[PDB]
Amino acid sequence: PFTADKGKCGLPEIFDPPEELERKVWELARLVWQSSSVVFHTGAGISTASGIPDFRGPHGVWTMEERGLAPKFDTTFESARPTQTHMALVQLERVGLLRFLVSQNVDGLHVRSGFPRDKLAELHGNMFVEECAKCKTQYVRDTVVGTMGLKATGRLCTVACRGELRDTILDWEDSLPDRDLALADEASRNADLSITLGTSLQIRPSGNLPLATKRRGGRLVIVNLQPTKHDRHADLRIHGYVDEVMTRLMKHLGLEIPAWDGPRVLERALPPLPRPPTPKLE
Amino acid sequence: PFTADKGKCGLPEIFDPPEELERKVWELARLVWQSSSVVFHTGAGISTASGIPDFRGPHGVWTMEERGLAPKFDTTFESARPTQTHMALVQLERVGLLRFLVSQNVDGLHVRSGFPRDKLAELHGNMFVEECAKCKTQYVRDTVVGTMGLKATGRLCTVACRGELRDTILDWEDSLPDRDLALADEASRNADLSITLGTSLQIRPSGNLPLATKRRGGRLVIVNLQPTKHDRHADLRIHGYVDEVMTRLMKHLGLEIPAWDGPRVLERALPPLPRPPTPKLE
Amino acid sequence: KGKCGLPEIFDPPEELERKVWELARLVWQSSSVVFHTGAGISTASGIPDFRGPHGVWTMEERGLAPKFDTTFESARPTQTHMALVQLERVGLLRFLVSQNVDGLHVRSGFPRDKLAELHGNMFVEECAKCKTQYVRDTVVGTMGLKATGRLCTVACRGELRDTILDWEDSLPDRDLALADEASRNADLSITLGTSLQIRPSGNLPLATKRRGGRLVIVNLQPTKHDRHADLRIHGYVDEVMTRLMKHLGLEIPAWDGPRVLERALPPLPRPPTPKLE
Amino acid sequence: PFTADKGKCGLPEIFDPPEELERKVWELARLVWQSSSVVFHTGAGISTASGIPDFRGPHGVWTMEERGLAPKFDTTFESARPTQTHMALVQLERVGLLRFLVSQNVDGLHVRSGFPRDKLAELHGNMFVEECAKCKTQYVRDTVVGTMGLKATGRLCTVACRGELRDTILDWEDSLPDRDLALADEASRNADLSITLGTSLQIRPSGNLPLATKRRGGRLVIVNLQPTKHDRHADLRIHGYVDEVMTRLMKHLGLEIPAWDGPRVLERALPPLPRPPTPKLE
Amino acid sequence: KGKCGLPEIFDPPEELERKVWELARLVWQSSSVVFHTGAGISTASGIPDFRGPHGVWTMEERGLAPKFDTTFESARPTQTHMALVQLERVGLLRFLVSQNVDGLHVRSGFPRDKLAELHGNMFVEECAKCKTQYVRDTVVGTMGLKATGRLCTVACRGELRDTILDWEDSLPDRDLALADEASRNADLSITLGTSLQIRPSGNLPLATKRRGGRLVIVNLQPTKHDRHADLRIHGYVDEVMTRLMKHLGLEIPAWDGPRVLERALPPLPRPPTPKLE
Amino acid sequence: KGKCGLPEIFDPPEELERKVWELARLVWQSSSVVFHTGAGISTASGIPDFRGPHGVWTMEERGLAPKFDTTFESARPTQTHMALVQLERVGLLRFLVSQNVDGLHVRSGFPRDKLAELHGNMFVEECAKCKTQYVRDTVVGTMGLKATGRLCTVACRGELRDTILDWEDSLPDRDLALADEASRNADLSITLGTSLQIRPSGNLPLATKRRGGRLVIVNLQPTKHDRHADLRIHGYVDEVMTRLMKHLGLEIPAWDGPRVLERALPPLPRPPTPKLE
Ligand SMILES: CCCNC(=O)[C@H](CNC(=O)Cn1cc(C(N)=O)c(=O)[nH]c1=O)NC(=O)CCc1nc(-c2cccnc2)no1
Ligand SMILES: CCCNC(=O)[C@H](CNC(=O)Cn1cc(C(N)=O)c(=O)[nH]c1=O)NC(=O)CCc1nc(-c2cccnc2)no1
Ligand SMILES: CCCNC(=O)[C@H](CNC(=O)Cn1cc(C(N)=O)c(=O)[nH]c1=O)NC(=O)CCc1nc(-c2cccnc2)no1
Ligand SMILES: Nc1ncnc2c1ncn2[C@@H]1O[C@H](COP(=O)(O)OP(=O)(O)OC[C@H]2O[C@H](O)[C@H](O)[C@@H]2O)[C@@H](O)[C@H]1O
Ligand SMILES: Nc1ncnc2c1ncn2[C@@H]1O[C@H](COP(=O)(O)OP(=O)(O)OC[C@H]2O[C@H](O)[C@H](O)[C@@H]2O)[C@@H](O)[C@H]1O
Ligand SMILES: Nc1ncnc2c1ncn2[C@@H]1O[C@H](COP(=O)(O)OP(=O)(O)OC[C@H]2O[C@H](O)[C@H](O)[C@@H]2O)[C@@H](O)[C@H]1O
Ligand SMILES: Nc1ncnc2c1ncn2[C@@H]1O[C@H](COP(=O)(O)OP(=O)(O)OC[C@H]2O[C@H](O)[C@H](O)[C@@H]2O)[C@@H](O)[C@H]1O
Ligand SMILES: Nc1ncnc2c1ncn2[C@@H]1O[C@H](COP(=O)(O)OP(=O)(O)OC[C@H]2O[C@H](O)[C@H](O)[C@@H]2O)[C@@H](O)[C@H]1O
Ligand SMILES: Nc1ncnc2c1ncn2[C@@H]1O[C@H](COP(=O)(O)OP(=O)(O)OC[C@H]2O[C@H](O)[C@H](O)[C@@H]2O)[C@@H](O)[C@H]1O
Ligand SMILES: [Zn+2]
Ligand SMILES: [Zn+2]
Ligand SMILES: [Zn+2]
Ligand SMILES: [Zn+2]
Ligand SMILES: [Zn+2]
Ligand SMILES: [Zn+2]
Repeated sequence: PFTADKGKCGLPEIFDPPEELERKVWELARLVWQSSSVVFHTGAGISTASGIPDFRGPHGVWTMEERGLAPKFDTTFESARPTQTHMALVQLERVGLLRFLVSQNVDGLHVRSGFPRDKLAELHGNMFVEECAKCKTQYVRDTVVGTMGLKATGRLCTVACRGELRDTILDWEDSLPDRDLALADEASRNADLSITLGTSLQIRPSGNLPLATKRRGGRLVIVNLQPTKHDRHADLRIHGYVDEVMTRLMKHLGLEIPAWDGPRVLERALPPLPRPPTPKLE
Repeated sequence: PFTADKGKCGLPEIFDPPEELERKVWELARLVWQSSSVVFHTGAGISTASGIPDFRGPHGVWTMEERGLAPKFDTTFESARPTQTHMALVQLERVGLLRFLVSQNVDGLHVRSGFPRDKLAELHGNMFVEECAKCKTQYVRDTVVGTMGLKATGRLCTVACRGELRDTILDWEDSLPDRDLALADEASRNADLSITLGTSLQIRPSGNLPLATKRRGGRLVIVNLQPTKHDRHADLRIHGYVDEVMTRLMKHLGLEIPAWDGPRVLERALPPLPRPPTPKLE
Repeated sequence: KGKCGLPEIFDPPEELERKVWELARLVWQSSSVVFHTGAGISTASGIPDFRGPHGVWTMEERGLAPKFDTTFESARPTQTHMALVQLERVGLLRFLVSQNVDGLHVRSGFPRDKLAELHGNMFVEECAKCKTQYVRDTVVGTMGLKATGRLCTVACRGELRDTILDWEDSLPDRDLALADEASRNADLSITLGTSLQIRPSGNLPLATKRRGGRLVIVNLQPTKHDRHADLRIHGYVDEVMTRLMKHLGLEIPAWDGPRVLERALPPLPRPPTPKLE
Repeated sequence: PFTADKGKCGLPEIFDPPEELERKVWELARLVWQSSSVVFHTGAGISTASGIPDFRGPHGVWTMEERGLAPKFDTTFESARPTQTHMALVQLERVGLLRFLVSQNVDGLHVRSGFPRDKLAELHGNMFVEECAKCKTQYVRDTVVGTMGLKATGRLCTVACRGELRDTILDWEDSLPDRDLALADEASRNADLSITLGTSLQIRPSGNLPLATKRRGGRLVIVNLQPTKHDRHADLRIHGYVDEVMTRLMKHLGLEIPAWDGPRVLERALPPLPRPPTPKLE
Repeated sequence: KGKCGLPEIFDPPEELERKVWELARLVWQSSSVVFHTGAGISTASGIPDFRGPHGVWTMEERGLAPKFDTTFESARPTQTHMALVQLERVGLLRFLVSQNVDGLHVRSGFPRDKLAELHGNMFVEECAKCKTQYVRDTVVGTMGLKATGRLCTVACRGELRDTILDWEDSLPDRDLALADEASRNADLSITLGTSLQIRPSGNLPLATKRRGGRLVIVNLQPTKHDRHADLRIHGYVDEVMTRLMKHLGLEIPAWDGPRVLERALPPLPRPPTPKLE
Repeated sequence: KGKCGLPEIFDPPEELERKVWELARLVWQSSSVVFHTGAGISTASGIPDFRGPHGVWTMEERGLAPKFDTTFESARPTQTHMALVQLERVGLLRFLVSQNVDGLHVRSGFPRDKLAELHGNMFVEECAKCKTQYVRDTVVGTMGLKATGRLCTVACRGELRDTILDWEDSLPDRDLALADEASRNADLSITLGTSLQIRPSGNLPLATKRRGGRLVIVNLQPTKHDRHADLRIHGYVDEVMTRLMKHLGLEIPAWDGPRVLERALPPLPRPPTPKLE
């Protein structure tokens, strides 16, 4: 609680100059085209552009705490809109270029974007999600569930059970949801391409899953404004804003970024849509 | 034919005053959110708003016959458009809030609305539908099949059979289609919420299926302008026009009522669409 | 209240089909088409008429009451309402003259500047003082040009009154002027679900005739002026408008729920016209 | 190469007069409505309207060669747009009226139209498609693969293999892809309706597959401006432009011809959409 | 009939790409862009040209006949036709001057008030008396300004005639006036699939030059005025218009089938312009 | 630079809800609504403000720097930006007065003829000579009305300059004229995320008051003119605009990416108005 190790907070930002930036995004486009199974890992940096502060950035929650100051929110969790990044991911899954999405984020935005829950692992929980301790049925609310740390929310299970509903936000000492972890791990191991977005990769085991991909010769790309724990393991490191990178990527892949219909929950991935043919690369 | 018992015809209409109306529709919204499996039962009252007279209402077919007068049609069966109600049901199935639809209606409008035939039981038949007596293959026509009472229509089966095509409109003495009945029954038993719309519930076994739900503690709601046979069994009775109720319900559920593309037949339910997250209710 | 509950007439299918082709000809050939509607175009949305078998008056005579299958608020525009919307959008409808108080033309999105609502609108109140109109989301509580108990809010605090004519009232000068002018300059007037029994409304169609203008009547029952029409189509207006739009190569557009459009928008692209003669 | 038999080139075109044309398209509409399984066979004539010359027509590749002249292209293969015909076929598959599509065309347009690859047999190959000689994984490029005759393209396999990529365009002496052929054959045999579009039916076994359908009493329709090898076997021969025929057909079937989103590849058929009810025919 | 069947020229890819970027520059920089089209923009819809390898004239000389892959009625607008539609919609096209009789610009939905059809339109007849135009759904049966056998229907019974110029006929005064005025005031004229060999049509582009206006020619073959152009792009017009719209950040819109739009609608939102120099 | 970093105020939910209903009343009742925006409406797209807790000035005082979560080029319009787009489209917004230099109103598709950008726009340069404006796809490289190093291309070769006011500069005469006129004639001014601390911009809202016009302020922090407002809503502008559009029965439209619309298009159909009193 007080003792919690919060890692390296407030490290200097790095910005690749424009031409290096454009050439790296081109290479990401190349890796994606070539890959059989692509897995995305996201953290708090993909939501900063919607007004939600991250943890370890210059104005992050833990950074600010270290300086005796406060983080700033520019939205509520209910009023937050998914970023261009979140919506690019929706599309990448729909056209079959994204196999699995692993997120450390609690902010509920991938769910709310309409990303399919069976291709998503929410490793640290979701603030809109409460779970029955008896039957394990989950409920995805339109408002944040008012507790954190796996506590009773005060509501009961309505399954055709009356079990005590509890939040899914892990405290420091709590181990990860086993189903989420087992599926993120399997996906990570079997991927031939793992792409990290807006995560410093400092938390175990979450930040370690992209390394699993480096097994059997998989490639690792890291998109992030600050250094990350596994920088030396990356085949490609892109230092820029994740929305600028993802919009350029989509442009290269010949994909529109889909409109957000408002908060909407999709349990199961729909059938894959058509996508553009692949370039001749070599 | 002449002997047929036509039940209680022409009973006085009941109208819940506005504030009671709005509070009951709110509670229906609450029951739907809470339910695992929701089954809808429809009858003739859901089509009166498209110009098709019902049977037992004040200007109903059997009511008018009793007074020596005639029912009035404001449309042909071919020219009838599905109501706001019919289209709300299309949407509820698409987003996964409706498990099954049971209808006593012959008017062909749920089919024509594009409601999926494998989630629909047409207990008393469909006027556009003719069936091979040999192979049992059904054909869904753009025009009413000119006979009633399971008679030869005059056309033959084209299955890659030459069997005699017959109508599917039950006469009084004819027992129900076994497949339709078996599936309506299963759905009704296993539901935890059954909602009746525009049916007096006077015909066996059709009107009795919503009671099956009251087994193992399922809830029964009845929407209807007139009294119904099972009024005392209802957890909730809403006395108002079904379009006013369904539009308000959709508003609360955060669902648009979809546009009608014209007459269109869907054999199999598509994959479920995203829907809004559920409120915290208790 | 006039002749009520007269027998319905139904053209056989082959005739029905011939006559709609003939109406399509007239539309294609005409420069200025005016449409006149009454209560028959709302009966397929659950709103009774006045003088049909089960109409308001026809039922009152027999001691019966008319039946509603909807509230005014929860009524949806018919396929006919929406076809007229499209007809105006692609420049094939010049003006629309309605007897109907039921609010549906307005709520369909039809432009108010190309519509005369000769007998009022249940959803519309007007300021006794500044004459400003308000289109409400529910029926204005009164009938017969009475105080609704609301006051104007323009920049007035005038007394707002319903727009619903009692038997003795003069028609809106503005609406009637515009509807007369349109009727007079049309080379084609088409009536849809009106018995044509009220003055002056029922007679506006005849003004088209005075100029060599054609006149089409579309009605289940006999109307006052059947003798003056070049074509009478006995059938359900929805059936007739649906076939006609098909011939015109026009889709019937989706309703986006209640919506108020004050001014006609620029005209949309339309199908090329057939060779006729 | 030089020896290759190129069949009957440059035969006179036949045009059915308008009223005969309209009556035949009506009968095609009738056969389609009646059929359980409909299989389409296409060749080069369905792409002439996009600026790609056919082989045996009056200005065909082989015809012109015979007269010592050159064919004319009005587009590149990359810049070619699918015809009204190609897009009608997309729609017919989507609404479930087309079971399978067999094509002799190499021009890549059915793929690019977004026609589902698992309902398509490309008997003579696709110019955008290259294939690994090791693992047999196919790649669908945005540009024509620069070789013909099953040669090494120069690129290698990227499967999570490094096998030599080769083109899929058959030379004269090369036998057909076995998977494509086996599936076209199965479909053809089991169909009760086979419709040929823009093919002279002169190549074995491709042009012979529509005859398979005449087994067990299947019907054969041939749409083509010139005579075809199997003219005498046809139940119906329509002599006119394939776009005029298909647009009229769609009009009768009550189907819109869908918009082309640009080049887009769909591996697996989506779930079937609603379609209009069938007329009463007899 | 002039020089026919001249060799085709194909710019290599890298050049091709450079030149389209250069055309995008000119569009972005220009205030008033006029487009001039002839038969080369319809060849990818199966309609032969006149003077290309397999053109009407080129084939007639050699004893061959041209080949159609479509009827006029069943022809669809090209990607080029539809890009011009979009170009006018977002305010990047001022006027369109076409030599083409094939009906496609009109049927694409292009606004008739921003188009001069200098040689006629196969689908259009006109009243000898009142000069009223009719855009039909099929080709008017005649050529050379003849009676079609139909009569006017305005409010006239005038004799309707095709609009298709024979060799000896003066061009529509109205269309030619407007096309000259546009050509003169443009700072950019772009020609698409025209050999520029007919007077006066072929010369209208040169009028842009007289003012400091730029001139771009886009054509597989040499044209009359290659010497006066600032940029010549040798390639297929579809390829060139597709890349160009991509640079402009414009989608090519779907065709809703044959549709007739008389007047340009208000302009749509367009992408912001790049920094150039 | 004025009072910076003042404490935030948060209305409790029930109050919050009451006050938005009250703002919906005012919109429905008003004939002419002007909206005034500053840096608070862009903070939810990752662009810092000036005087909030972590604002440009508030941070500079404390030795801190403001933080960007986006580039100007990669910033997307907020739900607020897009709601204003819709509000203007259905005729419920008369004019928009912004202090914001960030380009978002323009890039949202908002019509330039109904917007005063009082302090400039990072994407806009202007010709010193002919005064022609250019809306670029990237930020113009300079600030303070300097040469950008590009020259005009109208039909001019004038020196193009940024439009970004330094502290000492007079506001665009044109934009300020129009914004004053609008403010004066509005019966409702609504401020969104502006502390109202700069002259003359901050004071334009008060001009509405002088006529019996209402004034609403929507801001997390105290503003200069809280004492003159009829309603103060302390909350996040996105939350407030979303609830309000829901009450108005308006959808918030999708962004089609950066797009420049010079002139307001004809008004769209809107929901009928509730009965109020
Ligand atoms: C991305 C950082 C921004 N902050 C957040 O996203 C919130 C905390 N937010 C607030 O306290 C502020 N707050 C503000 C609101 C408003 N904006 O007005 C509102 O409505 N609700 C609210 O809670 N999330 C969390 O506190 C949980 C983070 C979490 N960590 C772990 C974990 C597991 C294993 C090891 N180490 C940590 N599992 O869950
Ligand atoms: C909802 C009531 C309105 N009437 C209807 O829907 C029609 C009967 N309609 C007409 O006779 C008038 N008619 C009018 C047309 C036009 N409107 O011009 C037209 O085209 N065809 C036509 O038939 N349906 C029926 O007659 C069948 C009702 C039925 N009952 C049973 C059943 C089973 C077990 C026990 N008890 C009864 N199974 O089927
Ligand atoms: C439909 C006829 C038009 N021509 C085509 O489609 C091209 C050949 N085209 C060109 O040589 C010209 N060319 C032009 C381009 C441009 N238009 O600028 C371009 O980009 N590429 C290009 O190759 N296709 C073929 O050459 C292969 C035909 C094929 N036949 C067989 C086969 C199998 C069994 C028995 N008998 C034959 N398997 O594949
Ligand atoms: N717009 C942006 N573009 C690119 N990178 C960005 C952007 N915004 C921020 N970043 C980078 O995004 C990175 C975010 O890193 P951290 O703040 O550690 O977030 P986590 O998800 O990895 O924290 C993991 C867990 O630790 C906590 O205890 C919670 O339990 C979390 O669930 C920074 O390096 C920024 O530079
Ligand atoms: N707009 C409306 N809103 C609400 N309720 C309505 C509305 N319109 C009518 N109702 C009510 O809707 C109810 C309709 O009840 P019945 O007329 O018995 O129809 P069924 O489907 O139950 O008849 C069953 C079978 O019996 C026949 O023999 C046939 O075989 C039928 O298939 C009334 O109580 C109305 O008050
Ligand atoms: N679906 C239908 N299709 C065709 N005709 C129809 C349909 N439904 C009804 N009809 C015919 O539609 C006709 C409707 O005739 P009337 O009832 O006199 O309505 P009005 O608008 O002309 O009455 C005028 C005023 O009278 C009052 O005082 C009020 O002030 C009214 O404003 C009938 O003949 C039906 O046969
Ligand atoms: N618009 C049109 N409408 C109708 N028919 C048309 C049209 N255009 C052309 N046709 C007819 O379309 C027909 C096309 O016949 P062929 O040219 O033999 O093409 P294939 O696909 O059968 O050649 C098979 C293989 O042979 C080669 O060696 C390759 O390997 C091919 O893959 C003609 O009869 C035209 O009259
Ligand atoms: N896809 C293509 N891409 C580019 N250029 C093309 C394409 N297809 C053809 N071309 C070129 O397009 C050019 C077309 O040149 P011409 O055939 O003279 O057509 P006109 O419209 O200029 O003839 C004017 C009048 O002449 C008659 O008397 C009629 O009255 C006509 O109205 C060729 O040079 C091709 O190289
Ligand atoms: N999401 C939000 N919701 C509501 N209020 C917000 C939000 N975010 C910030 N605020 C409030 O938004 C307010 C923003 O106030 P200021 O920072 O002065 O911006 P200006 O546009 O008024 O500054 C004017 C000029 O000053 C400079 O010199 C430049 O020239 C500017 O153009 C704060 O009070 C926050 O409480
Ligand atoms: Zn439980
Ligand atoms: Zn059978
Ligand atoms: Zn007043
Ligand atoms: Zn391989
Ligand atoms: Zn004339
Ligand atoms: Zn200048």
